[PDB]
Amino acid sequence: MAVSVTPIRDTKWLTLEVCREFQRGTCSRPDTECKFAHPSKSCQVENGRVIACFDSLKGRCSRENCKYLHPPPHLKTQLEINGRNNLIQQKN
Ligand SMILES: [Zn+2]
Ligand SMILES: [Zn+2]
Repeated sequence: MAVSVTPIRDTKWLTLEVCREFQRGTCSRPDTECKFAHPSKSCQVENGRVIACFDSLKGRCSRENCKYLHPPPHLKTQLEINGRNNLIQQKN
């Protein structure tokens, strides 16, 4: 479906890294101010990274156990600019 029914074939700009100090509960900033992402409980992680909620960014999310990182003000600036670096080109 990646090239015929669903164009959301990847998350290259949304797959934000996790905070290293938060992995041992020794970080010094909240999720709203840190340099990396801070998963809650239901948030799914892969290879030391977490996917930001595309549904929350596009205006579709309504979950209570969302597996994706709702983007904080300190990282929305990074996600905007990461998205702008790829949204400028498409073929399918
Ligand atoms: Zn942190
Ligand atoms: Zn969400």
